[PDB]
Amino acid sequence: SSNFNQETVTDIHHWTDTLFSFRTTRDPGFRFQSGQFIMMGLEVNGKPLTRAYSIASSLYEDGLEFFSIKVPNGPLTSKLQHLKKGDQIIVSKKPVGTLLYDNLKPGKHLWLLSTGTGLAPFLSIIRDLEVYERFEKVILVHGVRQVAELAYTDFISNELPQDEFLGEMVKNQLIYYPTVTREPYKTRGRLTDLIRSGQLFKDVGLPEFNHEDDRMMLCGSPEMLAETKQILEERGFTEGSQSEPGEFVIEKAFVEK
Ligand SMILES: Cc1cc2nc3c(=O)[nH]c(=O)nc-3n(C[C@H](O)[C@H](O)[C@H](O)COP(=O)(O)OP(=O)(O)OC[C@H]3O[C@@H](n4cnc5c(N)ncnc54)[C@H](O)[C@@H]3O)c2cc1C
Repeated sequence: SSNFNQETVTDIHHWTDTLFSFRTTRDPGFRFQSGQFIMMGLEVNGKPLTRAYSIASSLYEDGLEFFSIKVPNGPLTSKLQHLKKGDQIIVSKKPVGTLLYDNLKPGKHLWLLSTGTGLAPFLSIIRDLEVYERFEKVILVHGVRQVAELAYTDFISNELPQDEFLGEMVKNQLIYYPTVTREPYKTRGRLTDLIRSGQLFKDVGLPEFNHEDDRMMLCGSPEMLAETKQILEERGFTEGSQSEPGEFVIEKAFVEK
């Protein structure tokens, strides 16, 4: 420790028995780029117990936010799930990751394709002025299994458009496309199935992906990332990196341990 900032919990919200969000203080020195992750967790017997977490908060916010799984036997989240306001967490000081605008070639459309907690980095990006300066449209796809897992659905649809700074850009440029596999909902099925049938493009009112206009960031389950990568690679889209801008970038929302 002392390669960590101590932050205090300010707010906690449980979406379901497996998903919760919380907000903390943010150190004055803590700088990041929208889409980056850090190591977050708890001081346990005077040593760090930390996991990779996407920063879900805006870089414009005087606070941090995390959108977290709750795993009953998971070493970190078995404890993290019981957090209360005024509890302390630790956050590493060196943000990293691939979900960055400069890893993509300039374009017209940015598709943020997520499952489950993979929404987290995109909650930072849709609350960044810079994404709306760079992209005419931002399409946020969030795929989940149950309606109650659509964390932030009322925030994104109703509260974000009234944001005093970003409200008008979100109204004009953000298209939010939630989908639910295992419960009745206006939009059903896996985002991979919705690309393959063309229903994604019909429903959001934009053309089929093309090499000129469309860029993607992928953050989701190992199955969704493998299937969506193959879809995009076989259509002739290239994976970006710091060393060579591309049309799409990938980050694991988690690893099957
Ligand atoms: C780059 C990166 C970014 C990440 N960002 C986040 C984030 O923003 N929010 C988040 O909750 N986790 C995130 N994770 C996963 C995270 O690092 C931990 O795995 C998670 O905190 C649970 O840790 P644990 O010690 O309780 O259980 P672990 O021992 O890490 O995992 C136990 C099992 O739970 C499942 N699991 C773990 N994380 C998830 C998850 N997010 N969704 C579904 N199943 C999961 C897997 O089946 C895993 O095999 C990220 C991982 C990576 C590699």
